[PDB]
This record gives sequence, C-alpha cells and structure tokens, in this order.
Amino acid sequence: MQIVLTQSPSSLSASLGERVSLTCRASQDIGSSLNWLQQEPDGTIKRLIYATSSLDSGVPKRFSGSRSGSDYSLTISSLESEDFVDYYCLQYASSPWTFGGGTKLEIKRADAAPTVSIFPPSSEQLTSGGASVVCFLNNFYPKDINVKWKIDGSERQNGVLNSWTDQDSKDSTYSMSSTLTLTKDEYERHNSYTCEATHKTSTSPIVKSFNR
Amino acid sequence: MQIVLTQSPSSLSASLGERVSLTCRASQDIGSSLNWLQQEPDGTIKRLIYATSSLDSGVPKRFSGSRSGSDYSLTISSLESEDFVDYYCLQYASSPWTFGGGTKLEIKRADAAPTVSIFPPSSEQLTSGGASVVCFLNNFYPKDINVKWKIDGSERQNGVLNSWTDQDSKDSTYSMSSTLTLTKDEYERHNSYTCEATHKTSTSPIVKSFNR
Repeated sequence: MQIVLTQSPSSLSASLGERVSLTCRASQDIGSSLNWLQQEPDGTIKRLIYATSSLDSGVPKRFSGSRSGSDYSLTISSLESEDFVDYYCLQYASSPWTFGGGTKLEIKRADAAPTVSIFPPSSEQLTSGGASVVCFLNNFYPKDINVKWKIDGSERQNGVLNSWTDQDSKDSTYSMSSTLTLTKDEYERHNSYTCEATHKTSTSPIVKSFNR
Repeated sequence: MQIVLTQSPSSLSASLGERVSLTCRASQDIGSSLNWLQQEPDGTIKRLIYATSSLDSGVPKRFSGSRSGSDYSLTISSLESEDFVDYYCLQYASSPWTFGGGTKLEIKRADAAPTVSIFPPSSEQLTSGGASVVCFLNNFYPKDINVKWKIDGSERQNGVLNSWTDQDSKDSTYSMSSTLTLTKDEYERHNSYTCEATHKTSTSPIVKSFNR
C-alpha cells in the first residue's frame, strides 16, 4: 500500500504579514522523513525544509517545519510577496516516494461578482464555417465560478471552451472567458443565446443574452 | 556539496508513438541517487524512476531510466497522450536535494498563425472599475507569441494582462487573450485601439484595430 499524503488546504487565501500553516497528513507512519518543497512561477522546485524540522542552507528564518502525531506542518511566520507560490510535502520513509496534492498560496480579497459581457460572433468569422459566441466574466473573487450556456432556453454543454486567468497581481481578482464554438449552420438554426454565471456573491445566477 | 542539475531540453515537441529522451547533467557526481518525477497539469507529482534505472510500482514499461557518466536520461519508448506533461530530475546524493529546470512535453503539429479578434469594452465595464479592451489570438502554434498594444499609434506598456490556454486536446494548438485595462477617462480621451502580434508564422506583425 502506497503512503498517501493529504495536504491541507488545496488553496490557502492569506494577506502579507499573516502567519500561515500548511498541513500534510501521512496515511502510515513516516517518522521524521518528510521534506517541504516550493515551486516558483518559472516552474523550478526547491527544498525549504527536510527531516520534518530542518531548514536547508539559505532558506529564510520565517519558514519552519513541525510534526504533531501524523500531521506535518510547514509554517510561514510572516508572509512576503515571493511566498504566494505552490508548496508540496514529500515523504521518503517508504518506496515509492509520494507527494501531497500541493497548496497554492493565494492573496485574500473581498468577494467580487463577475462583470459579465456576451459578444455575438464576427461577420468575417460568420461567412467562414465557424460561429463562436464569447462570454467574458471579469474581476470576480473567489476563483470558484460556474458558467451555463442556454440556446432558446435550453442548456448546451458541448462545444464550450473555458479559459481562466491566474490571480491578478494588481487587484487580486480572477477573470475568465467561456466560448460557445459552433457552426454557421447551427448558429443561424437558433435565435436566443445566454451564458448564465453562478458565483458565491449571488444567491441567483447572473445572466447575459442577445437574439437576432 | 550544493549540486546543479542541467535539464535538456526545456521544451520538447513530439507525436504519439515517438521515442523521446530527457537528459539531466549533474555538476558533481551523485552516483545512482537520481529520481525522475512527473507533474500533471493539476500540479500532482509522481515518482516514475528511482536510483537512476528502477521503475516504481505500477509505472508503465515504456518509461526507462539510464545514466552515462554524470548525464542521467529518462526515455519514453513510445509516447501516449497522458505522457505530454512536465518531467523533473531530482538528486538526493547531497543536501540540499536539487531538481532540474523541468521539461514540458507538448504534441508536435504544423505551425499555425493566430486568428486575431478585438472586443471593445461594455458600457457596464467602462463605468465600473476597469475599462478593458480584449484581444483574442486563437489556434496558433507554437505557444511562443508577443502582443503589443497601441493607442492612436502610441504603444501602451502597463495595464496589459496576457493569458495562455494549455495545448488544445482536439487540434494541439494554443490560444491566448491580451487584456488592456484602462480608466474610463483614458479610454474616451482616445479613439484608435490596436493589438499587434509577433508570431513565427508571420514575416510581419498581425494587427487588429477598432475606432470610435
């Protein structure tokens, strides 16, 4: 049986100067044999902490590692802007070596509803095969959101491409585009087009629509 | 001894059933103490190979690890669709443990020029926080692309967010949005807005504009 490391939380929202802890629970005893890794935006992975508690050379003092039973914690005493990256626990007590799911440090922000814009497809696009209806969802928080597409009241699930931004460095919000990619034929078959957005900040969905 | 692992190549394009090799050169002797990791797009990390040559339990036979002096190689004999992810070498011969820069496998395809679409901001958007001009660059390959913004012929450098999609599973292309955030005042000061793209597949830059 592979040792499973349950990493808490998956996403952690905090502010500059906050004290935060990442927890990593081992499914079987690994003793002191846990390392803490950091993955930078350039994709590079470093080891911060080894053997549960020990700081690697050059690692800032604000990083510290502890163990409470089968729960291993990385603690950052006072968060800095460089620290809002991905973190992984790694156990090397047993083969195979296994990693936690990871923890993304994210900047905590007041909840924001998305500004929703719906654009019908271009005349240039339309005369060639394709018809893409684009739905913009701008500057919402938190990241968790849902977009439905409706054609003449009826939900359409397929032919939909969703693209998210990372957290905005300026205002700490998320944006996303949903594209309902379609044929010229299909588009002119139906009349009414609606993307509806479901977010924490509204008990009922935000709807944007158009016809011909 | 603090050991540098030089990983080749940084990016690797190949097709289904192709044989590929990753190299990882150690700056100092690490003996057989090198592991090969796989990172899934969701950020999950597995160990495929340990102690240079050994396959971890359940790892497919098409993965193989070898060493030629201080050069350590991961070979995938016949690529499958699940295999087009990130790979890292990891040495544990010396403290601190160090990783290679990484290697992203992508699916090779014919070079594609982006289709450029420009969306002016909504009235709702324009009054409320950011007034966003959005420039879509669709179904281009390779992923590397550069997008400038011009306002009435003058280049705008700040208030621009550039966001990539992962490689499309259907057609192996990349898409990309460039968002020029602007003040309500700034926007209605000027009339002409232009995103201009530099890509391999165009000898000259790709231009989209609109006026008021």
